[PDB]
Amino acid sequence: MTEPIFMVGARGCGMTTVGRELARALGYEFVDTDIFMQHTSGMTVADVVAAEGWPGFRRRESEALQAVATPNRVVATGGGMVLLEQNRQFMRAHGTVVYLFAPAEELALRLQASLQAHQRPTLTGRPIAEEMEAVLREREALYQDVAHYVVDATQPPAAIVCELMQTMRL
Ligand SMILES: [Cl-]
Repeated sequence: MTEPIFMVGARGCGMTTVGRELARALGYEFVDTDIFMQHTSGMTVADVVAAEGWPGFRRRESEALQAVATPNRVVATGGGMVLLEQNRQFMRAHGTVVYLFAPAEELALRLQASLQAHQRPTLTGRPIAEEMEAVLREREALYQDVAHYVVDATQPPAAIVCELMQTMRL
């Protein structure tokens, strides 16, 4: 029982807290592809895309996934890791995938909270909201497609780990 465990979902849904705790209960080491990328490709998307394009950003992400995926590890992934099929296929072939689920409506509400004081209706408000929800829902369908297991990540982290330990049988 030694395969890495991949955590997928949006960031801000307790991947770090759940990941570390889970690692602690199994004697595994916790790692995070986004930190790996900051360390090896720098702190900005802008520098990588300017130098190597979106395809070179995706390549560095895919290499980070493959580099940290060794036995006895719980791997947190970037919110966009599931966007390319090759990453989804890699994850399923090399270990167990847990989706920390948060409804696309809640993610939209989190974006609003961080960016706008409230929400008075405006002519352009719903259309733009609608576009952002469509993109959130397309990504959600890919989180679901790659997952072996899905846990409600709108629960506190301790309740998630316990359900995963039951769900995955530990
Ligand atoms: Cl994200």
